[PDB]
Amino acid sequence: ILPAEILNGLVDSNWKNRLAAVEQLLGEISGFDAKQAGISQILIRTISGRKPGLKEMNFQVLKFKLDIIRSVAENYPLTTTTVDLVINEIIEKLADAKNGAAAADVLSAFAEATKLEYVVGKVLSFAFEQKSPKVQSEAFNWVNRSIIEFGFQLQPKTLIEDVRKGVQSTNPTVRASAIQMVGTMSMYMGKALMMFFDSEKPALKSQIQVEFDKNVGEKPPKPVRGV
Repeated sequence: ILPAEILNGLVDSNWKNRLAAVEQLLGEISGFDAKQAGISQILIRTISGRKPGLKEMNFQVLKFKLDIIRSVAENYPLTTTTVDLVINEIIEKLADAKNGAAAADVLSAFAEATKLEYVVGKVLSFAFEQKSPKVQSEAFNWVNRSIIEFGFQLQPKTLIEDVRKGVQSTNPTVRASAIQMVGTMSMYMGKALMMFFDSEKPALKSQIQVEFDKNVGEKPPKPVRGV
């Protein structure tokens, strides 16, 4: 369904043709057959399944590759299977200075095209298996914002268990991002949420309580996504 002239451009040694081929693909990503079976998978496979795929060396080609994956999610029926295939690489890019925001918008499109629950689970699960603190905190930052955007469409029990791990990080940036997420959760879950943290070390508990105080009386924004 792609002509070899785009397919070839995509694997060109010259990043300038890859840029063209990618952007080319991106410009027309709009109007493939939304009823073709597995069209979403075919299109996302074309960017991820080749080489170097999402191991792009050129930051700008990568940027537009992320943009393709996002657009496919927005425009076509997406399976959790297609998400599984690429999401871990996307999550890793959360810590990329230049491409982090574009990786996050892929995650958001994945969540809207499937379910927030499914993607948050995959995101936090991988963030913890993985071992860079920046990916961890950036993952909490994304889940935080997604709760604001989608509403609390999550299971509180496991979510509290996840943010508990982050709140007990030796890394202060991860801690702060997890604690901030507690703040956001309190807008949906109420004062009772604080009881799940009532037995943390004084220092930590004090920090959580501060953020909890700033948020628990606040009325949450109407969801802007997933509606």
